[PDB]
Amino acid sequence: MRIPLVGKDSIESKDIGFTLIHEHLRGFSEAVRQQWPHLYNEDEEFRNAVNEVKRAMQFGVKTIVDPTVMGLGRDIRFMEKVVKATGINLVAGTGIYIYIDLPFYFLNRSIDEIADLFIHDIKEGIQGTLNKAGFVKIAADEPGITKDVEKVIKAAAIANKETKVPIITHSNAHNNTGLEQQRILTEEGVDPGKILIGHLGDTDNIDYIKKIADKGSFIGLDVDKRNETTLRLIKDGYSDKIMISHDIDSTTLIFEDTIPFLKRNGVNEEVIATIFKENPKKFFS
Amino acid sequence: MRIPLVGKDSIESKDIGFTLIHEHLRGFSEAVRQQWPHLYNEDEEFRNAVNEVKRAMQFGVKTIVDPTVMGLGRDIRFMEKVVKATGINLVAGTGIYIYIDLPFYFLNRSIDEIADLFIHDIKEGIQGTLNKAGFVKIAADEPGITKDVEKVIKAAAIANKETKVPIITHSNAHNNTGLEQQRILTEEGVDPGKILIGHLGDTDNIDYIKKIADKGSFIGLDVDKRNETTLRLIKDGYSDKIMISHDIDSTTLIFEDTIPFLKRNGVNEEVIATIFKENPKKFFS
Ligand SMILES: [Co+2]
Ligand SMILES: [Co+2]
Ligand SMILES: [Fe+3]
Ligand SMILES: [Fe+3]
Repeated sequence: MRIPLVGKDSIESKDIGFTLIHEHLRGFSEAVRQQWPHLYNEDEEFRNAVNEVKRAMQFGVKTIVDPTVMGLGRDIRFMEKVVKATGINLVAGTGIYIYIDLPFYFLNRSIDEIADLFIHDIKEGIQGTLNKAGFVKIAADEPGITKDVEKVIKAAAIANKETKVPIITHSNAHNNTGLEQQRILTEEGVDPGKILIGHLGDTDNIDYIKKIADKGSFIGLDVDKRNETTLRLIKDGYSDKIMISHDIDSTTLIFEDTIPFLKRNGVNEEVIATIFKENPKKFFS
Repeated sequence: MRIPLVGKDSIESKDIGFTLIHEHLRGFSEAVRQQWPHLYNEDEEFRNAVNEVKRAMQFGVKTIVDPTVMGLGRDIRFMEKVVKATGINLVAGTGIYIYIDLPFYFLNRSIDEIADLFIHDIKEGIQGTLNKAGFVKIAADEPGITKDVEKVIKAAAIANKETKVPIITHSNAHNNTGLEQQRILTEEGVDPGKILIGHLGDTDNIDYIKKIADKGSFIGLDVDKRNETTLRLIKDGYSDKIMISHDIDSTTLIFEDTIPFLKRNGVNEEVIATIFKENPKKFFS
């Protein structure tokens, strides 16, 4: 029992099985949903989430990792309801998703105070439940590594040091934020193999992608050009660093498009198993 | 019946009486409160809010204007509870409080779409209740008039044009954001006397303040130096543009400090009546 699951007992990382490493059941701006609820329909969101999870399970998915955190409208009680309706293994996370500055709350607060929020979610539970976080999610984009973005990165490293949970990032595939995320985390003492640098499948600069993977971190490739890059990377022997996902105010695309395209281009079932079973296993090990 | 009140029938602006034009019952970051509720105690916030309203009522306050909006954690149901417990006249508002960029929701959305949210709150009601907004609140600070800040300003003007409700702003007293807010609103066709440029009491550059007032807008002076500026402005004949308030993650300061200090420096009760009764009356007229 190493990985916490929403609405279930924890499981050993070795029993995670076929895993979708980056799927959002739902996403929204906390402030907009609180202030203008007329814009949203939770019943439709629920139905859509249940349907997508069921579709994934029909293709043999055992575990889904949902990296929705602050900024994207994480709601543990919604997640519970989805689990009860499907029986899926669902890993929730903690963290903060920002591109520029932190909410006003964080004005004049230390990196340690931010880290304590993450550790609270990991050790005590999320949003007043006993459902605990199994990873930390962070982001950077076009604005680059700002002061507040760097605070969040360093907070994530502190959380990892204390709890050992892995770190997932969102980066911009065109401005080296991904490489900077990796460097800052590793300088703080994070094991590179406990980092997934995501949203890279958007670039064709395979050298940039290979550089990240070479430094020991997983690369998130989350169409023909995207599949082309994916295949390119596979044939170059980067299967064991590749993690594929689909990633608001589908899941079948992997099974209806990506994997079919791969297999009819050589890649066997041992490669598919590596990307979807072995890679997640190591990440959470 | 022109001004909407939380939990009550609307009233004529002439019956507003002694008004505190800018008091926050409660404030918080929506995203932080949703994601880490352990940080907050709503029961303590409620008790504190009730106590402050009761203190104000003991000094003869009849109406309180609470400009908490998106970004600051507006909660109409909390506001209702306070009204039920005190019997205060409470004016709620709509709008958006940002310094740099808007939530992700607003990516690729028009000024008209933003305006429609404000108009929804004014015409239909707030957060799924029949409690309607009686003004629009906007902000700018150190970053100045950004692209998204300007969007919100122009949305506020559209709302005012359609519904006639007045506009309250937060500005930085040291970078001319207040003057720019006023200019942009007036160019869009907003009557200058339907604008309150706030958070000016922080500067001693009385010429800057006088410039705003001269252009026909109310000036929000929201200690000795602050009172000094206030007195300075009063003796220069700017009483009829002055609005005073106290303005998170007291109300008596006005009655225990400011007003006492004023009166023992000449200003009579007709000036006090102008600032706290006549100025609000015109603003909402
Ligand atoms: Co992302
Ligand atoms: Co303000
Ligand atoms: Fe994502
Ligand atoms: Fe305020």
